Amino acid sequence: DVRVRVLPEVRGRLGGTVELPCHLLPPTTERVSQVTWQRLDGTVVAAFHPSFGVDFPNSQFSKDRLSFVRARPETNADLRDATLAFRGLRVEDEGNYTCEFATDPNGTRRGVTWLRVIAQPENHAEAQEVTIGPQSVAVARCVSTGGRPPARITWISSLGGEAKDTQEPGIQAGTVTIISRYSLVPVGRADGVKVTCRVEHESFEEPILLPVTLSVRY
Ligand SMILES: *[C@@H]1O[C@H](CO[C@@H]2O[C@@H](C)[C@@H](O)[C@@H](O)[C@@H]2O)[C@@H](O[C@@H]2O[C@H](CO)[C@@H](O)[C@H](O)[C@H]2NC(C)=O)[C@H](O)[C@H]1NC(C)=O
Repeated sequence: DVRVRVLPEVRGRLGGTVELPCHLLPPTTERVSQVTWQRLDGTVVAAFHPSFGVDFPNSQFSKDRLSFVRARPETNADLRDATLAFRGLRVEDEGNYTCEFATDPNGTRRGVTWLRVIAQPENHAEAQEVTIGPQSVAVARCVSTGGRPPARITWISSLGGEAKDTQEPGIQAGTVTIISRYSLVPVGRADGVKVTCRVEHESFEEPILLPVTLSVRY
């Protein structure tokens, strides 16, 4: 809608807090019958009712966790801002939230914010010592654990290796782990060659560079 003002997407650290803005642009004279926030699955999260007052009907999104960012509404105008604050974000607070204003007698208007919960992963790379030999094996590995969304691992290498990585879910629901094994058939002129594991993830401004010096044996 035009009459309702929201952010198309919002981002908050897992366990952290977010504000979902919402306002009724056209500063008209028409009363706000009520305001309500619904997830797209149809779960009403928070609402200000006509004469009843402010409400938070679902168990999972209790009053202890959600609240309207502007809580002392004098007169209708005071209603034009339905900005909602989440504290203690869980993965399940993820969603497409619809901010809807009911106006009298018809009809209602509404905006949609995508609420995304982000989890910063833990990353590390180590070298695997290997003996020279005809089969390719993993000479180096990098692990990006507990990231949301999944991190992206690439490698910077002067050797002619294939990085083949695999994904498992992390210990935390919502989060995923990437294990990247860099393989090339261990030659000898690998030894001491600095190779970088590069992890990209939303929670970092720039890719993370993890240096590794390769070993080879005998
Ligand atoms: C949250 O919504 C965004 C935006 O998408 C709109 O409404 C959705 C319900 C759906 O109908 C989309 O087609 C609409 O664009 C979603 O972002 C899209 O995600 C889809 C997978 O459903 C993906 O293929 C598209 O590339 C995304 N669209 C755009 C324009 O980037 C997102 O998936 C929704 N998230 C959740 C958890 O529901």
